[PDB]
Amino acid sequence: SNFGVDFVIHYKVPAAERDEAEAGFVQLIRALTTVGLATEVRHGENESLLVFVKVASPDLFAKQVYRARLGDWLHGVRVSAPAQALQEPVVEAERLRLIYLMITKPHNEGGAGVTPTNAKWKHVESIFPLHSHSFNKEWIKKWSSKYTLEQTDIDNIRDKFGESVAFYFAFLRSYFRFLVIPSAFGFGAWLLLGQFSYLYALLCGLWSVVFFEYWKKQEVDLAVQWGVRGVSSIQQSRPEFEWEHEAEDPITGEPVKVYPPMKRVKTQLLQIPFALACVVALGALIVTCNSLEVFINEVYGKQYLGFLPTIFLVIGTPTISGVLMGAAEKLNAMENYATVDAHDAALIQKQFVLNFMTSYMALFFTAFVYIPFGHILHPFLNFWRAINPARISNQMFYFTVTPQIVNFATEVVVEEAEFLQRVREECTLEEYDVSGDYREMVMQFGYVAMFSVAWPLAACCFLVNNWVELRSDALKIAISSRRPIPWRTDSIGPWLTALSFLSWLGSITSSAIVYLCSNKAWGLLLSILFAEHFYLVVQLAVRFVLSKLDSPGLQKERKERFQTKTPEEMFWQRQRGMQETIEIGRRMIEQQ
Amino acid sequence: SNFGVDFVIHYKVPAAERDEAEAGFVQLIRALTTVGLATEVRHGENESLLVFVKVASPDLFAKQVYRARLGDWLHGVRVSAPAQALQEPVVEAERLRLIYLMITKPHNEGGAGVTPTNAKWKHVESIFPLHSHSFNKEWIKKWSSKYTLEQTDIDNIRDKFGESVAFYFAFLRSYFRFLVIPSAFGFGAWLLLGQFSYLYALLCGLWSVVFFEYWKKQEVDLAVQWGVRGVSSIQQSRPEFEWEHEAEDPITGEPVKVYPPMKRVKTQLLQIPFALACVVALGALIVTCNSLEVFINEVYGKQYLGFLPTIFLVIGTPTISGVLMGAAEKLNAMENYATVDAHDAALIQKQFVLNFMTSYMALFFTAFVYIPFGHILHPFLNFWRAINPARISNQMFYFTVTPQIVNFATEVVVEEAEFLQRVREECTLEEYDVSGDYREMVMQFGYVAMFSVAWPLAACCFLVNNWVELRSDALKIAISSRRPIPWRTDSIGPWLTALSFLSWLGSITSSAIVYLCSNKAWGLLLSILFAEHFYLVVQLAVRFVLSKLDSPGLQKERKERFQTKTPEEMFWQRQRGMQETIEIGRRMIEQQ
Ligand SMILES: [Ca+2]
Ligand SMILES: [Ca+2]
Ligand SMILES: [Ca+2]
Ligand SMILES: [Ca+2]
Repeated sequence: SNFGVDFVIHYKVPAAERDEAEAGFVQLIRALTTVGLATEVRHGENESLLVFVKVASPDLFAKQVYRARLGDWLHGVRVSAPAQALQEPVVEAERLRLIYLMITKPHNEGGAGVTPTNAKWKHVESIFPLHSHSFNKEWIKKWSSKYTLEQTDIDNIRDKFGESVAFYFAFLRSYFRFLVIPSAFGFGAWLLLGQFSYLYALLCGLWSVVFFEYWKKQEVDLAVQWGVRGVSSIQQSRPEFEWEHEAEDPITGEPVKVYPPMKRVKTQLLQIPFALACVVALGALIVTCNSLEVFINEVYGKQYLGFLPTIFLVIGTPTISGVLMGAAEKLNAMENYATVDAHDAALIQKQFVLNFMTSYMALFFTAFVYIPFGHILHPFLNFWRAINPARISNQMFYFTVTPQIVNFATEVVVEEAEFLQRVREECTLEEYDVSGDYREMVMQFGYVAMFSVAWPLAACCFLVNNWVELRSDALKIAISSRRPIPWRTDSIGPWLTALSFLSWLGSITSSAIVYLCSNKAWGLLLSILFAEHFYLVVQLAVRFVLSKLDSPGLQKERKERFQTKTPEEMFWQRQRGMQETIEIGRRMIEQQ
Repeated sequence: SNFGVDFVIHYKVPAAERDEAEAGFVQLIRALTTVGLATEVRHGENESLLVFVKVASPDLFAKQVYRARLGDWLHGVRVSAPAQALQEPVVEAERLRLIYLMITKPHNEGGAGVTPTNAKWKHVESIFPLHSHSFNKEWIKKWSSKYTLEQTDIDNIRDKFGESVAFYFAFLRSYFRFLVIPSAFGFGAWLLLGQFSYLYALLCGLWSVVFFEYWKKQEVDLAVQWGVRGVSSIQQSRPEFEWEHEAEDPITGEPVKVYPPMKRVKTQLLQIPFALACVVALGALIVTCNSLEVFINEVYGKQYLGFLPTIFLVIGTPTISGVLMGAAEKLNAMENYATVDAHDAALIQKQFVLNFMTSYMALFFTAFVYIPFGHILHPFLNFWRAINPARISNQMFYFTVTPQIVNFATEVVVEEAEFLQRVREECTLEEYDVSGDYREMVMQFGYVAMFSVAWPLAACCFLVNNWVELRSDALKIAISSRRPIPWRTDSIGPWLTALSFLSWLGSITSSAIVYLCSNKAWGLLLSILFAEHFYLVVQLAVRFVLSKLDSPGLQKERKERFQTKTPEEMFWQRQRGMQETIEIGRRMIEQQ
């Protein structure tokens, strides 16, 4: 039970530079009082001083809310611009978002910049909302005692934690529900269809298309249901953006904050050497592991040891990749991005490329380098001094079951005093990052899309993992993280593109595997061509079918629209009246 | 010099059924007088009676215009809803469009239904606007004395003949200008690069992508420049639509006009037997022609006779296809379409399929059936009783130069008395159909995209033909057709899709030809794969590049937007003021 505290600011103050901090402390408090926020300073753990921030008067917040609504209508995410009409009430998500905007936005936008990165607030560590322990307990208990989740649970998640967390949980729920179809015909193929079935690959591609398009429709439906349809158009300035000078684009009077694009491109070009070095190092590691496993297969008991290195490889996956992820972040911090959307998209692209490598390159080597060309691992036995087509199937099994275990291990198993202690322990937790969960789900989807044909049972394992994850991530948000700042998005974002890629490549990969493990380059090229064009045709057909489904968003929009809803002139003086024209026409008929 | 006549209605009246017509004649005149239109009945040629219609009072037309503007703003094609602000004036195109709406729209929409097809007006033949002979003379003289046309000419065409004709002429101008690049490197390949150059095919695919994407951007720019951005969303009811009953969709109170979709699908399924019969008959005709030409090559003088049948084939193209076109129209009249957009799209799709067959199947047979499999025309010499890889090149030459000649032959070389005579001769002319010109240009673009690699000089011939056509179609509209009703479109329509198809297929066709005429299925499949994926990658790259060009529409839109622009409460009673919080914070700093 919180004490009405809306936000908490850390404001670490070390004794080495206390003086510069001390005056800065007052520079904080006044900077809040001018915005109409009541402040509450209290003791902090490890030479810190947490300050609690709440709304001073409800009238100021109502007006702020009204102002926000007006802007949202201006940018087009609202239907009609509405101050005593609150009886659309203010949910906790949007109230917290507006409080964060008041605390964060500069004086130009009616706020007061307390950004903990760019400005003089170098002693402010984190500004975070507090957790509702009763709500978290009820949420966990309700989700852990139900086999399925209706839209009511996702709506509650939206109301409490914002639209980003709600969109992630909706995507996870839809993906888990759609994983039932694939799981069914994967078990069917495993039971009856022998090994490396081509029709299973076709069904997997069809399911990938169907799920991707249906989710693209469902996210639009959800965005319309909430009030966040079109937020992607609203560009948000990044506080960390460093400028060179301020210009004035001759379209508006706004003094834009310019940065030479060529300077940014000169840094973005540093991604190519980084990606090449990462791919070379990981390729060397995977080649070494494959050579060692081939040597341990050739030279002798059980068959579990044959892929023992591969297991270890994935055990090293969350470390190695993690390190790489950090580098990616630094790279994304080196190229300046003036928009939150652009920065997020670039970071997501870099992380997706790195995780794609670290998660799929071993399978790619096993399927398209070792099996077709089984004469390059000669050097393999030569160095280790002291062709099985089921290799890809066993590698897929070990890349399905064991990474699930390692991710579960990483994520799950690893009169005022009580409230103050709770806040103090909350500040040490890490801020929730939904991009990591999105990346994990996208990686699993890619596994299903382009490698489940080797082991069709992978879909069932991923379905069980997704059911467990729908509650594991809820528990992680509830007790293992600070409450995320409630943001607003109309979609899962650039991850959508990733999904499409992982679908398309799947159509080329799966069928190729089917040709390369069931037994001439002509046949392989023909199979790849047929699979890719079948994928494209199915994509067109599914898009056409879903374009004629009459989604609630469209009828809601058209309902709103409906509710809103001399000789040159003597030519006409000859017969000016009414009856004379008819009479003359009748005479003209009689004559001819 | 017209006499201020806005529209002319034919109203044919035969002596066999004059009585039923005679009363119906009055049923016309009153039906116009209620809308506020001055009428003028005069003699007609061949037992007809033309009636001229003009605006009765300028106030009624101004109000009608105002009403139209309000609707356009409601559907979202206008920036802001504006009656004395006419000083955006009324151009001739929109004035004529509103007069046609008054004459055509039923009483529900403020008009009076004088549709010459569905209602009792079975004697009304055509309602057409009159031609401005002075404007036509000036237009032809200006266009025939200039090497290039600026946007001023296209704007004048928009102002006079509406947005459909203007969009066609803009597309033709852009296509002719973009045909310069291809023409240049086609002459380069023809001069130096031997025969069947692969890099020429890659350049042709790149140009197809570039032109298609740049035109997709340019049409959006033109739609924003005019007031027709988003008209595609405005669905227009088709007067010819036959109903079964009227329902009420539970989203609006409008009594929708229902028609069972399954009944329409049962008729749309008749397209498959029709298409199969057409393709079989045309395939038999082309196989017979190819066999006869092969026999006349084998048995003996000149080399012009070898492709003499092929020439004749294209001479039979505008007849045979024409007949098929008529059937297509009847088919499109058999499946009921409740929207003008849907009816137009279906008719365009049927016509495109038929013309695709009749224009490309001979080349497809010569390139992918005769050359690869040169042992199926055995029966060829056997029946005619009484492998050259340059066959495709010569066939492409004869399908370039000669169809241009046949289309030119088909299109070009084949105090009140004077005004009345001019109108009488105008009623006998055929209404201008821009879909035919769009189809011809799309067919030529397909020729360039997927068959110009056989004869690279085809681009220069098509460029000369396009320059001549920019004036030939203008002359056809000026003197060989009635003035089209000024419609409103935001794009060239479904033809866009056709272009994309004719681009994609080109990437598969061109390169295939390069492999099949320069010399193993593996090589052919590899070349097709590389060409198609190069096309897709180039498409993505060009889309990304053009998404960051800052088109005038976007800045105009964002400029318009900018211009529009107890213990639970004692926690805060401990330090309520301003100075006390700072003092206590300083003390807390001093203590720790
Ligand atoms: Ca997990
Ligand atoms: Ca997770
Ligand atoms: Ca012509
Ligand atoms: Ca023409």
